[PDB]
Amino acid sequence: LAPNDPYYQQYQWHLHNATGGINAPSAWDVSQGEGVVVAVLDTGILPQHPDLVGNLLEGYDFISDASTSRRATNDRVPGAQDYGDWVENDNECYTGSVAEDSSWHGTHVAGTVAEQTNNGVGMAGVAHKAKVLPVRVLGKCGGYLSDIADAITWASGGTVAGVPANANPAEVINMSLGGSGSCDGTYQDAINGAISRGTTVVVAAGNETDNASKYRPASCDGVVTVGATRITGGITYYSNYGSRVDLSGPGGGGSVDGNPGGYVWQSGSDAATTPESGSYSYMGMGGTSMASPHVAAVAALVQSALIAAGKDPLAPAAMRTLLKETARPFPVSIPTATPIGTGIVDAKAALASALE
Ligand SMILES: [Ca+2]
Repeated sequence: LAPNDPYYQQYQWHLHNATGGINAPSAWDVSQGEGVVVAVLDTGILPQHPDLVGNLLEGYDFISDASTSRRATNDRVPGAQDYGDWVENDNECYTGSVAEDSSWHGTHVAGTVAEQTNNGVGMAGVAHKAKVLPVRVLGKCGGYLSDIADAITWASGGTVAGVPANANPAEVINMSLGGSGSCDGTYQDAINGAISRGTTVVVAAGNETDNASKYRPASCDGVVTVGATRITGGITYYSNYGSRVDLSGPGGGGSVDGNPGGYVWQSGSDAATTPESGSYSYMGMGGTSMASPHVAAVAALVQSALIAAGKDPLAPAAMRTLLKETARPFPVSIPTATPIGTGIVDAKAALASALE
């Protein structure tokens, strides 16, 4: 499939480039992810973005700190509206942090997952007939572990005290987020719970050019940990690495690869603070955050394909095995000391193998 989205051809190398893309055109001949729900645990969403409308569920906001959520209270609430995660001043977050504009990360990630495709608008998305369940866990200066852990439980269809039952438990959770520290019990238990419900958990390796083993949830057991490659198909300058990294997706190499080839391009906003300060747009961003959802979306294409052919969905371990075994080996050598998994997720190869 060569969709008619106006910016797809020039911008979305991560979907269709022969060395650095994930082989989406071919995959899309088989599956677009219809009937599957992917929970995006992130900054929230811009639910009326015209290139996302129709592929979103209401979702929920798990941030239990008014100052982080930018909401009026510490309650968790239905919906996942991103209030904006800007930080106005250096050091507000921790010793040495730099002021930044709102990321709209969750809207960008949600785009990679299921941006409306072949709709004559904007960009394309990978599992563009799936639905995104946005689960807002990140706000100003990031998020709280306890919020993220409950979000995992709920997204996967487990019970959380004080939140209504999730009517739409997700086949796949994407966590484009990370922080220092080997995985704990709190994190590990939530993740184990999701796995036990049949949910594949896909996470970003992190962007510290360091060993993923030192970060969470990258270093958690049972997850698909995703490194980042460039348009060249080689490791990005920032990607984390090490034996925990299962495979890579296109994360974008940044400025060395220029514009557009250095960045992953999806739905977002140019708003510097509140949604209202800007307008709907398409943003180029680079990170293991951008790599993860390519992999998460491929998982969704696979589940969808199976369910369509009467087949059973893969269990989490089988999904990870399939994703790793079918990854395209890197077209540029990866240094021995910085392994980033078996290859670059290959949407078509994953599908072919699952449907054998
Ligand atoms: Ca579109």
